[PDB]
Amino acid sequence: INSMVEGVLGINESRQIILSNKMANDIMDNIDEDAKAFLLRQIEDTFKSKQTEMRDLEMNTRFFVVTTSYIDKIEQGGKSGVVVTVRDMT
Amino acid sequence: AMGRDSLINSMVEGVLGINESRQIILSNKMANDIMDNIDEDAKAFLLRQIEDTFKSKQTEMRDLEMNTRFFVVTTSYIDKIEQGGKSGVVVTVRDMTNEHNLDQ
Repeated sequence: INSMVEGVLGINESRQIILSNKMANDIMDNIDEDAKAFLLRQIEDTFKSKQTEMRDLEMNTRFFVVTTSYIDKIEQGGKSGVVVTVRDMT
Repeated sequence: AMGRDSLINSMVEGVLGINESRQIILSNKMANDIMDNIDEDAKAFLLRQIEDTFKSKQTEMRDLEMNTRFFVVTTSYIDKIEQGGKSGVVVTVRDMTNEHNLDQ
């Protein structure tokens, strides 16, 4: 876990997390409710747009670039979803 | 006319999920397109980056040319990518040729 590791989450149509790495777990435990709501909004937009959304989530003293991409194809445990990647730019 | 999306340039990254068995367990259409059109050397470079990520267990970023276009590939390690317990790598591929304006 470093600012050089990206946070990754996979989320299915049911809004269940079906995969995550340590860095995503860490990011989620260390961000506030406003940032979480911003993230949720971006995820919801990606389900709708069905394309890639890329947004800055500027914190106080921290700066993340959040990418969310729509996935139509999942082997087991999902039909569709969104893959979230979070890069700490600071 | 003007609509809700007039100011949006519709961008798409390629996404692949790969388990311990080196099987693709998830993908989007753009990644499918990449894979259907990829040369053998580019495929080996992609595979190599994935292999390096299984080893490093952190995020790798590399430039990859495919059919003259400039891609940036990011690969990140996932300790448990599926419910059965396999680790994996999430691959995201960004088209930088599309980012640029040289085709105008």
